[PDB]
Amino acid sequence: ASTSQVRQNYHQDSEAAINRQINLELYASYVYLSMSYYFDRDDVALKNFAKYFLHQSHEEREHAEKLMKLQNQRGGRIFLQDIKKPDCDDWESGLNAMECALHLEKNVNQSLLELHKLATDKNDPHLCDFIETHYLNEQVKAIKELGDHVTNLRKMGAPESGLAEYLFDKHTLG
Amino acid sequence: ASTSQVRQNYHQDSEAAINRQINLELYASYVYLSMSYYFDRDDVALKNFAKYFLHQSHEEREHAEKLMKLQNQRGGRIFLQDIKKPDCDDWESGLNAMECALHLEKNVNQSLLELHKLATDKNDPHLCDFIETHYLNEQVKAIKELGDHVTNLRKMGAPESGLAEYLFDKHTLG
Amino acid sequence: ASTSQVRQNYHQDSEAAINRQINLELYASYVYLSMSYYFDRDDVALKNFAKYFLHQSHEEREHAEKLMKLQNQRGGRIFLQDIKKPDCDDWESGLNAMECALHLEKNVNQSLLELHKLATDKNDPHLCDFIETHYLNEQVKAIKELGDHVTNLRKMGAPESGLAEYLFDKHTLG
Amino acid sequence: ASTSQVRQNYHQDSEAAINRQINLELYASYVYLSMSYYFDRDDVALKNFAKYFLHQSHEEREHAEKLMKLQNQRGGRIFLQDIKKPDCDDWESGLNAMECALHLEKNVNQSLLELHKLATDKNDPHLCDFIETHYLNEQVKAIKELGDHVTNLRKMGAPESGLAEYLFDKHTLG
Amino acid sequence: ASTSQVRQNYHQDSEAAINRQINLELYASYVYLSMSYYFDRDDVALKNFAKYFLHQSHEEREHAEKLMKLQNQRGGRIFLQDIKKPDCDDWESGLNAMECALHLEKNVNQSLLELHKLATDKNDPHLCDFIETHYLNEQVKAIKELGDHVTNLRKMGAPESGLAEYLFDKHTLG
Amino acid sequence: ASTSQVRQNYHQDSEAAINRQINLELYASYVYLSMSYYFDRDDVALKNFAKYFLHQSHEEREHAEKLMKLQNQRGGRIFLQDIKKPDCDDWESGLNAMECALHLEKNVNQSLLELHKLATDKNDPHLCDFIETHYLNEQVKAIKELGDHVTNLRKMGAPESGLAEYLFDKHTLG
Ligand SMILES: [Cl-]
Ligand SMILES: [Cl-]
Ligand SMILES: [Cl-]
Ligand SMILES: [Cl-]
Ligand SMILES: [Cl-]
Ligand SMILES: [Cl-]
Ligand SMILES: [Cl-]
Ligand SMILES: [Cl-]
Ligand SMILES: [Cl-]
Ligand SMILES: [Cl-]
Ligand SMILES: [Cl-]
Ligand SMILES: [Cl-]
Ligand SMILES: [Cl-]
Ligand SMILES: [Cl-]
Ligand SMILES: [Cl-]
Ligand SMILES: [Cl-]
Ligand SMILES: [Cl-]
Ligand SMILES: [Cl-]
Ligand SMILES: [Cl-]
Ligand SMILES: [Cl-]
Ligand SMILES: [Cl-]
Ligand SMILES: [Cl-]
Ligand SMILES: [Cl-]
Ligand SMILES: [Cl-]
Ligand SMILES: [Cl-]
Ligand SMILES: [Cl-]
Ligand SMILES: [Cl-]
Ligand SMILES: [Cl-]
Ligand SMILES: [Cl-]
Ligand SMILES: [Cl-]
Ligand SMILES: [Cl-]
Ligand SMILES: [Cl-]
Ligand SMILES: [Cl-]
Ligand SMILES: [Cl-]
Ligand SMILES: [Cl-]
Ligand SMILES: [Cl-]
Ligand SMILES: [Cl-]
Ligand SMILES: [Cl-]
Ligand SMILES: [Cl-]
Ligand SMILES: [Cl-]
Ligand SMILES: [Cl-]
Ligand SMILES: [Cl-]
Ligand SMILES: [Cl-]
Ligand SMILES: [Cl-]
Ligand SMILES: [Cl-]
Ligand SMILES: [Cl-]
Ligand SMILES: [Cl-]
Ligand SMILES: [Cl-]
Ligand SMILES: [Cl-]
Ligand SMILES: [Cl-]
Ligand SMILES: [Fe+3]
Ligand SMILES: [Fe+3]
Ligand SMILES: [Fe+3]
Ligand SMILES: [Fe+3]
Ligand SMILES: [Fe+3]
Ligand SMILES: [Fe+3]
Ligand SMILES: [Mg+2]
Ligand SMILES: [Mg+2]
Ligand SMILES: [Mg+2]
Ligand SMILES: [Mg+2]
Ligand SMILES: [Mg+2]
Ligand SMILES: [Mg+2]
Ligand SMILES: [Mg+2]
Ligand SMILES: [Mg+2]
Ligand SMILES: [Mg+2]
Ligand SMILES: [Mg+2]
Ligand SMILES: [Mg+2]
Ligand SMILES: [Mg+2]
Ligand SMILES: [Mg+2]
Ligand SMILES: [Mg+2]
Ligand SMILES: [Mg+2]
Ligand SMILES: [Mg+2]
Ligand SMILES: [Mg+2]
Ligand SMILES: [Mg+2]
Ligand SMILES: [Mg+2]
Ligand SMILES: [Mg+2]
Ligand SMILES: [Mg+2]
Ligand SMILES: [Mg+2]
Ligand SMILES: [Mg+2]
Ligand SMILES: [Mg+2]
Ligand SMILES: [Mg+2]
Ligand SMILES: [Mg+2]
Ligand SMILES: [Mg+2]
Ligand SMILES: [Mg+2]
Ligand SMILES: [Mg+2]
Ligand SMILES: [Mg+2]
Ligand SMILES: [Mg+2]
Ligand SMILES: [Mg+2]
Ligand SMILES: [Mg+2]
Ligand SMILES: [Mg+2]
Ligand SMILES: [Mg+2]
Ligand SMILES: [Mg+2]
Ligand SMILES: [Mg+2]
Ligand SMILES: [Mg+2]
Ligand SMILES: [Mg+2]
Ligand SMILES: [Mg+2]
Ligand SMILES: [Mg+2]
Ligand SMILES: [Mg+2]
Ligand SMILES: [Mg+2]
Ligand SMILES: [Mg+2]
Ligand SMILES: [Mg+2]
Ligand SMILES: [Mg+2]
Ligand SMILES: [Mg+2]
Ligand SMILES: [Mg+2]
Ligand SMILES: [Mg+2]
Ligand SMILES: [Mg+2]
Ligand SMILES: [Mg+2]
Ligand SMILES: [Mg+2]
Repeated sequence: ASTSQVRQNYHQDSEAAINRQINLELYASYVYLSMSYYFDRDDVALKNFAKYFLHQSHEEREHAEKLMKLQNQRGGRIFLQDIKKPDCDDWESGLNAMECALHLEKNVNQSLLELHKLATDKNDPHLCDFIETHYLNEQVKAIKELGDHVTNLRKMGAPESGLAEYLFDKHTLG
Repeated sequence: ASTSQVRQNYHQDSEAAINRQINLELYASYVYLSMSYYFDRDDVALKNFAKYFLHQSHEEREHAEKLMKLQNQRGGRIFLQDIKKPDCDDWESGLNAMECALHLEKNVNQSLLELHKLATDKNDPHLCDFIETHYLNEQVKAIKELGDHVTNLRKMGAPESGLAEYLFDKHTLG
Repeated sequence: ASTSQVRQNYHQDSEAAINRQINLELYASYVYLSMSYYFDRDDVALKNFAKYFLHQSHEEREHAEKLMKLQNQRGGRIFLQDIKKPDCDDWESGLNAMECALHLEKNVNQSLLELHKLATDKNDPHLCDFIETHYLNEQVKAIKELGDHVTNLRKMGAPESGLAEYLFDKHTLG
Repeated sequence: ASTSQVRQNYHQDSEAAINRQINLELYASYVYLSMSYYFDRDDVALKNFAKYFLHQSHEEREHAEKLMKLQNQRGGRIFLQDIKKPDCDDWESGLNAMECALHLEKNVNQSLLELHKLATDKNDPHLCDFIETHYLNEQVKAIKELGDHVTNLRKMGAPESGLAEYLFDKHTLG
Repeated sequence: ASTSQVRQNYHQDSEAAINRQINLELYASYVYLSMSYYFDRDDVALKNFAKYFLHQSHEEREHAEKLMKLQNQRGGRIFLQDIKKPDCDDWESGLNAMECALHLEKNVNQSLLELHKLATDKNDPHLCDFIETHYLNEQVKAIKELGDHVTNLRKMGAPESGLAEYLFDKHTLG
Repeated sequence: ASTSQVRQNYHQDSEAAINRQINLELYASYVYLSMSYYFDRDDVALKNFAKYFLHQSHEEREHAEKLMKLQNQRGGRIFLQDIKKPDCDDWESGLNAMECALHLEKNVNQSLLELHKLATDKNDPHLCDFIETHYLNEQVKAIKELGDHVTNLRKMGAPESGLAEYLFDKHTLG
């Protein structure tokens, strides 16, 4: 029950919001793992889509680990929950997967912006700086990259053009 | 519905048993992630326990990825489920965590032995060879290592001796 | 007539089944040699299809040589038969050749699975291990690769699109 | 039916004679493969005889591939036939195998000389030059080498002397 | 009395069969040590026979050590017995020693095949894989090598020809 | 029956005493092999004790081989006997194993001193020099090292202190 010897200026609500964000990052890791192996199917067979999303999956696990480290640095206590299976429809196509990833990374961003508003409301400048330094620009860059990919696939003629997704796989993802 | 162009000698029951094993490997990854950050707490502070279990966590993710690759190689279809939160009590001590890891790795082994018995019953020698080559000896070595660690911690006087867990952290895990 | 000084636990039926497999591997070598030089024709002119199938042809010769080595290791006697000319229709297109190779590599796999069932029935664990180690996963990987190639050529618009086969030749086979 | 865009000065009879030579080179490859694994038997056990004939086997496959390349260069169409199993008696001894190889390489030479006489009769100087450059001196050197080997084995006391074949294996073939 | 914390799917009969195999491997080590120093006698004086059998002796000790490691990995308990002195007649000649080694390595193989049949009967796929991976192909290669050596010594004129054994010592064993 | 051409000043009693010493060195090798794998058990788990005694085991085999070489150098005839299984009680602890090794190495020394007294009585200065050069100081150093190890384990609180044996394993044996 009694207080961590390190804890200072770290609100219980911030502690709980960090636990929720840990779960969301692990969920995002799981979504990208599912998307990766869709592209490894013999009836999809886009190997650079598969490698792109597997790298994105490993990056989300790193994002979760850094928040776990933060929770202990500040003297909070990690509380884990089930990692839900990916909730998105049939992956369908390279374009549809990229659109689902864009939606995922905007939802993660909205969670981080809510977390920053809480840390601001609780006058926790260390936590605000942590979120800004390690998360907010990463999300802005991830969202911009996924928007660019969606735009190129649309302009090339995906998802009806299997030639489009094949050539995008080689020239952008390769 | 209709059959993968690659599928040959791969029973629906084997396909489903591989999906169950994927989930178990992801669960084991999650248990070791939880155990790792327990040792990173300021009131536990055993950094080489933390690094040992984080490495074990990354190895279980690799184990899951290789089964996902196998499912697609054989023309089965990956089906994911929720990854349950770790089910073990309060982690308590270095000795208790090592005993929980031993129990986890014996349960994983029992699942793999059931999977091998199914593959044998369905006359699937490729799947039997896959399990033998990539999983069964890894489990035997993991179980032996964890037994050795439990034995040393017990002999040194854990968990009552905090000096025991400290010196094990430096000399065996360091 | 009298028995090889090395022979032990090696059934006459296994000896004969190995001779049949030697012939099948040499036949597969011959099919891929024919397919390779089809793509070297001035009215087909896909040089990386030609190199891919010539490499596959040399690999099948290696597969045959290793079974010849096994026959002598176990004290059986090699018996050769005619290598039949390739039995497949006009090669027609890059897609049709890839579909014929997929069919060839699944027929070779079925022969190896029958050979493994015989070795299992005759309690020959050395022969079972030989087939598992050197043949079964090679076939699974070959079949998965050819399925992936067929899928990409179909999605790109082959065989009606000569642009599809040209670009596949450069980006996947090159 | 209609004519290759590359074809010039290439008679239908030359085209057919090249297809026959392709088959003969593949047959020679097969004879030397059989001879090689005879020397790998546990009751023959002459490892450098085995390696010598396996190298000769790979060289005949190269000889066949170069004629396949020539057929396409000139705008003819490859037509394959069954590769007959080796027609020679029991291999018996190192000396007998070397005498069978000498007979094989003289029969191949006679085929090439007939092919050159046809190319001369059809005023095809490119084909005459191809045969001279890549085949005729290779055959003369192969025949001379095999004659030398037969002579040494005879002088040493083969095939009655197993010591002769053993020492030839180490000093000439090693 | 009570059970090893590591033991899983490891039958008491398999445990005892592994102890018997340990003894057999140490016995084989001892036979080859005796054979080695026979060839080091001043009235035999074949130094490369001596080095060949001493290497074979050290390899059998490694074979025994790996089974001791396996027994502990699986949570069985090593039980040692006397290592009997070599049971073979006067070593007599290089040919006779090679024939005794062939007989030794076929008896070791038969023991391993019985051990594999037991592990199969007890549904122990880890133990089956261990025997296949580390022992069965090693025995097949050892038996084939010794058959080849016996064949060459016989063909050269051993054991009546001391020149045969001398030249085999230099060219095959050197 | 008749005399080795090399034999000079080598008494039949010395020849027999060397055969007895060969057996004792092989016995010592076997004792240390048993002790090594005791420390590899999952319920003992002292890896540097295991490596120390395995090295000691390989050194005793070298000691036996050098005496076998000596027997042939002097024109005696090696006569082997069964290698008895280790005769020591349950190994129990690191301290008890070290005390058993001290007792083993003093018994080996006493045998060598008896062998030297015989060689002195038979006026065999070559054999006296061989024993002095290759055995007597090795035994003195081995006995002193084992006494030092026993002393440290006793002073640290073994065998009741499992922490003592653990820390000795890392700092002296590591
Ligand atoms: Cl606070
Ligand atoms: Cl608070
Ligand atoms: Cl939960
Ligand atoms: Cl829900
Ligand atoms: Cl603030
Ligand atoms: Cl950034
Ligand atoms: Cl930026
Ligand atoms: Cl950007
Ligand atoms: Cl199927
Ligand atoms: Cl099914
Ligand atoms: Cl679910
Ligand atoms: Cl539940
Ligand atoms: Cl099976
Ligand atoms: Cl392994
Ligand atoms: Cl291992
Ligand atoms: Cl281990
Ligand atoms: Cl048999
Ligand atoms: Cl039979
Ligand atoms: Cl035939
Ligand atoms: Cl037919
Ligand atoms: Cl079997
Ligand atoms: Cl493989
Ligand atoms: Cl693989
Ligand atoms: Cl693959
Ligand atoms: Cl023309
Ligand atoms: Cl014409
Ligand atoms: Cl035909
Ligand atoms: Cl015919
Ligand atoms: Cl002309
Ligand atoms: Cl030339
Ligand atoms: Cl020349
Ligand atoms: Cl010449
Ligand atoms: Cl058990
Ligand atoms: Cl039992
Ligand atoms: Cl006994
Ligand atoms: Cl007895
Ligand atoms: Cl089994
Ligand atoms: Cl092997
Ligand atoms: Cl092999
Ligand atoms: Cl071999
Ligand atoms: Cl010579
Ligand atoms: Cl004397
Ligand atoms: Cl005397
Ligand atoms: Cl005895
Ligand atoms: Cl007794
Ligand atoms: Cl003296
Ligand atoms: Cl010394
Ligand atoms: Cl000294
Ligand atoms: Cl000293
Ligand atoms: Cl210390
Ligand atoms: Fe993230
Ligand atoms: Fe795992
Ligand atoms: Fe093949
Ligand atoms: Fe040729
Ligand atoms: Fe062995
Ligand atoms: Fe010694
Ligand atoms: Mg959430
Ligand atoms: Mg990302
Ligand atoms: Mg709290
Ligand atoms: Mg749900
Ligand atoms: Mg979506
Ligand atoms: Mg800032
Ligand atoms: Mg920044
Ligand atoms: Mg960062
Ligand atoms: Mg930045
Ligand atoms: Mg489950
Ligand atoms: Mg592990
Ligand atoms: Mg299905
Ligand atoms: Mg729950
Ligand atoms: Mg637990
Ligand atoms: Mg098996
Ligand atoms: Mg295997
Ligand atoms: Mg293995
Ligand atoms: Mg592995
Ligand atoms: Mg292994
Ligand atoms: Mg057939
Ligand atoms: Mg292939
Ligand atoms: Mg037969
Ligand atoms: Mg026909
Ligand atoms: Mg076809
Ligand atoms: Mg394998
Ligand atoms: Mg291979
Ligand atoms: Mg493999
Ligand atoms: Mg012909
Ligand atoms: Mg040649
Ligand atoms: Mg025509
Ligand atoms: Mg015929
Ligand atoms: Mg002939
Ligand atoms: Mg020239
Ligand atoms: Mg040339
Ligand atoms: Mg020339
Ligand atoms: Mg026995
Ligand atoms: Mg050996
Ligand atoms: Mg017991
Ligand atoms: Mg006896
Ligand atoms: Mg014998
Ligand atoms: Mg192997
Ligand atoms: Mg090995
Ligand atoms: Mg092997
Ligand atoms: Mg004695
Ligand atoms: Mg020593
Ligand atoms: Mg005597
Ligand atoms: Mg006794
Ligand atoms: Mg004792
Ligand atoms: Mg003196
Ligand atoms: Mg000295
Ligand atoms: Mg020395
Ligand atoms: Mg000295």
